Amino acid sequence: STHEPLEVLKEETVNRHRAIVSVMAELEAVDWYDQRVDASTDPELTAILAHNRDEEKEHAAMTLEWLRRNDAKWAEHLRTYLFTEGPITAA
Amino acid sequence: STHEPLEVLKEETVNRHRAIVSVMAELEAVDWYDQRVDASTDPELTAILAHNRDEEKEHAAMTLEWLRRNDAKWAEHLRTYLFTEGPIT
Amino acid sequence: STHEPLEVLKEETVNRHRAIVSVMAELEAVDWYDQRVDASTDPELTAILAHNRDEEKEHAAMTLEWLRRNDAKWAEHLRTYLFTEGPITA
Amino acid sequence: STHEPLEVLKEETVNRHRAIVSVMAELEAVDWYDQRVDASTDPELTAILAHNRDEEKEHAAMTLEWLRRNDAKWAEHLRTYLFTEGPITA
Amino acid sequence: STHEPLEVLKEETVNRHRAIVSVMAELEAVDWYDQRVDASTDPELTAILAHNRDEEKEHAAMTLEWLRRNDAKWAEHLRTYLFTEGPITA
Amino acid sequence: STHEPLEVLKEETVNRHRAIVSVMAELEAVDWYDQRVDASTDPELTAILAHNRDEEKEHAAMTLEWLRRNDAKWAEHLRTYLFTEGPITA
Amino acid sequence: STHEPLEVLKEETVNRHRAIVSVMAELEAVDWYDQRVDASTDPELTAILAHNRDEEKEHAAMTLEWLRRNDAKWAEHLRTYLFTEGPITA
Amino acid sequence: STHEPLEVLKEETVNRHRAIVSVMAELEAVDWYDQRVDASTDPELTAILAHNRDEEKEHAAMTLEWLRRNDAKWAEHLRTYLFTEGPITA
Amino acid sequence: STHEPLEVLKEETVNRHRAIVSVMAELEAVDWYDQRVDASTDPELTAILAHNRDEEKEHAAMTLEWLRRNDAKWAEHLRTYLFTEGPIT
Amino acid sequence: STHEPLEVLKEETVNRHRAIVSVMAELEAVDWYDQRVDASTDPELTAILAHNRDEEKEHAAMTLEWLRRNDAKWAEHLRTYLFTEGPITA
Ligand SMILES: [Ca+2]
Ligand SMILES: [Ca+2]
Ligand SMILES: [Ca+2]
Ligand SMILES: [Ca+2]
Ligand SMILES: [Ca+2]
Ligand SMILES: [Ca+2]
Ligand SMILES: [Ca+2]
Ligand SMILES: [Ca+2]
Ligand SMILES: [Ca+2]
Ligand SMILES: [Ca+2]
Ligand SMILES: [Ca+2]
Ligand SMILES: [Ca+2]
Ligand SMILES: [Ca+2]
Ligand SMILES: [Ca+2]
Ligand SMILES: [Ca+2]
Ligand SMILES: [Ca+2]
Ligand SMILES: [Fe+3]
Ligand SMILES: [Fe+3]
Ligand SMILES: [Fe+3]
Ligand SMILES: [Fe+3]
Ligand SMILES: [Fe+3]
Ligand SMILES: [Fe+3]
Ligand SMILES: [Fe+3]
Ligand SMILES: [Fe+3]
Ligand SMILES: [Fe+3]
Ligand SMILES: [Fe+3]
Repeated sequence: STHEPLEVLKEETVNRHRAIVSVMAELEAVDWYDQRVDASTDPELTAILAHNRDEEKEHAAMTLEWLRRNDAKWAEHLRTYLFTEGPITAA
Repeated sequence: STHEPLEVLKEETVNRHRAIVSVMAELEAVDWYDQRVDASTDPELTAILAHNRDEEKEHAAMTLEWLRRNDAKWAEHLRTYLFTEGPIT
Repeated sequence: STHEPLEVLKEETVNRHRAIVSVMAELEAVDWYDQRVDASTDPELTAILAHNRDEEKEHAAMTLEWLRRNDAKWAEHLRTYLFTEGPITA
Repeated sequence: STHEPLEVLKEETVNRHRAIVSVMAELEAVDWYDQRVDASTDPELTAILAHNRDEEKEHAAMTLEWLRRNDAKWAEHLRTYLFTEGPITA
Repeated sequence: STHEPLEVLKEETVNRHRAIVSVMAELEAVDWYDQRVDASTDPELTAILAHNRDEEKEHAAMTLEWLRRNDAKWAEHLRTYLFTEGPITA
Repeated sequence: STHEPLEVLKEETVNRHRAIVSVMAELEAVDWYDQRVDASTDPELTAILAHNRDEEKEHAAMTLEWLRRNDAKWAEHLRTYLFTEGPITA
Repeated sequence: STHEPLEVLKEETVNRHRAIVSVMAELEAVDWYDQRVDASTDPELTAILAHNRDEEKEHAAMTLEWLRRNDAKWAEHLRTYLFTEGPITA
Repeated sequence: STHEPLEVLKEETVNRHRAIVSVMAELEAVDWYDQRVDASTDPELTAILAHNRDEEKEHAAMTLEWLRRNDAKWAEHLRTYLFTEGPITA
Repeated sequence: STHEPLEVLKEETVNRHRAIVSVMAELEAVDWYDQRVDASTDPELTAILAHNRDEEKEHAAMTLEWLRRNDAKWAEHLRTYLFTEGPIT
Repeated sequence: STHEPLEVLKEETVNRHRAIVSVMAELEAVDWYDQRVDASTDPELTAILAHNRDEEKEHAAMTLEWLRRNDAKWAEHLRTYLFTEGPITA
């Protein structure tokens, strides 16, 4: 899964790698589920797809908080922009 | 890009799609840069890789805040866990 | 998403496609998380990886139940083997 | 194959990996076959595609039962939702 | 699924396409199942993988027979080499 | 080219793997060439694509016969269905 | 299979595309077969893999000649370097 | 991530590899963002995408300058063509 | 080849897309050839790979100059860092 | 990069592999560039893509000449069809 040899990577880099690729997978699942919710023609399936989708967001949030706690610049940048008002590009 | 045909997708769903794949690319870039920072044996290159890495986190944070503002459940779950103390689970 | 053009596909076929690819993604997520649980050396991350893992199984079970209800042979074959005692190849 | 090196993976995790990726391929085969059944314009081929399709479901059911027997939460979540009536999300 | 636009492809070509990619998926399934049979450390799983493996070969054989019946050169070349003795490259 | 480590695979399993992926590549070439034969608007190129196409079938037939000679169930299933009449699903 | 829409591509460009992707597939087949010839531990299979490999080169040579005849710069550059004496980089 | 085994690659080659794939990822991000800027129908999102897009260009420029300083032919060819006027092919 | 439908993209954006993926392909070729130059055990082939490698850089520079002339921020950021002395950061 | 372990491949085989995948990359660049030449609406860019394209053909011809000199069947088959007048399939 790593693009550099594991011998040269420090473990904390590998642990953040494990968390990052997890967040990526969760984000992808949210998008895919959301698209299928719009396109589904069976309401019973749409309810399940929507249920799972929203839990993928929870999975991502938990993993992102870990990243914030284990990376100073994740914490800096997330504090600047998350839960803000006014233009995001100027915060 | 989209799995489903866009004719059946709502405009907001496609905009959230554009934001989600953006955050995914940022996360992927952060990971790659951090790995190359560890393996690079040229400090001047490492300085550039590290600089870019930390700005991808800014790009991800900006886009993620937009998702929070345009999706109620992103807002719900991010509020539960972000900037918290104690066991994440 | 689909291999054949949507013009020739039954809607029910496309809905089962949506359910199947979901189960595929859920199973893949279970596998990935479980491997990272074994390899992770940060206990707080392992707890998150393990927690998500087991909820992916819940997502798979729910989506799979829908397939069972909307495809007769999924229902027949799942009933033959699920929650059984003897050897499975029997 | 695996996303983590096999030295750090537990014996059981790799066996469940082999079972999981098998079910994924079976599910993928069901979907592909079913789409080609809708689009095929040769009835004898359609019969073959449909015949194989339904046996892929049997292959998946067999492997999934093994997962249930070798993973506690697969057993819990599958028992909760499989062979039920009423709203699945409930 | 196809790759030239279907408007210029003949219906028979697309049906053979549906048959060919099916045989490809069966062959791929045979190979992987066989490898997991060798590597599996759980006897109950090994039986399931091997059972499915040999049925994938059956699925492939059926589709190949269809190809033989619907393509003159498949019929010619398969008759030359299948069920023979002596060096195959002869 | 294998999920599983080569140390745990039997020699015949790895050799059959080499044959199987070859047949897959040959089958893929047949389908693509045939599609390009239908779509090509240059007859001399079409002649080349068709010539190559039909030789890929020979390559596939030769390799498949080897699988028949080195795998009992490939041999069992192929005689059941190859060079038959009536419904293929029987 | 083309990266730009077929409406804006000239007929000659799509035919050269069909030839080029064919030569690529043939080249890939030559490389894979040659590697399996080195690794194969079954001489009868090795004979087949070697036979097919060398005919892929013929398929490639035929398709390249067509490219040379239908592209001025393929003809110019191939004439410069093919069947020459001395350092190729000159 | 490298195509050749790392033991035979020079340290400088691997460092240039790290810089090159980074520039590739930056360029890819610029292209993706620019397309989403045109298609986005949400002004607040478009502002973020465009902001990030233009900073990806800065990341590429810095890494590209490093390549120029650590590769003689990058320096030569970048010297000839960047910040010029008139036909680039001259 | 594009992610968004071409109907909604500005053609100038599509032309820049054509330029970007070309440079990406050129960069990928430079890296691969350079790795094969280090690993090749045939000197005459190594000469060809090395020759091709250095011309891929020429191809990249030409296409990169076109991007600079047709994108304001390419021109701005390339003016800042190209042909400079001192720490790139 | 290789399909088989480097431990089992002959040095001559691996070098031919390096040339083959190089020719493949050049051909792919020719095809993509030629398509972008047809679709481009900016003449200054069209000039660059066309220029690069034609040099990729040169890069490919040079590498193919190396293959001709270091592989007997490439030389045999290329001599048969290259620089010929008359039906290629004859
Ligand atoms: Ca939960
Ligand atoms: Ca990417
Ligand atoms: Ca280090
Ligand atoms: Ca995936
Ligand atoms: Ca739940
Ligand atoms: Ca697959
Ligand atoms: Ca059966
Ligand atoms: Ca049967
Ligand atoms: Ca022959
Ligand atoms: Ca050889
Ligand atoms: Ca021949
Ligand atoms: Ca002509
Ligand atoms: Ca900055
Ligand atoms: Ca030259
Ligand atoms: Ca030149
Ligand atoms: Ca002559
Ligand atoms: Fe999840
Ligand atoms: Fe970024
Ligand atoms: Fe999930
Ligand atoms: Fe199966
Ligand atoms: Fe099957
Ligand atoms: Fe072949
Ligand atoms: Fe061929
Ligand atoms: Fe960046
Ligand atoms: Fe080039
Ligand atoms: Fe080139």
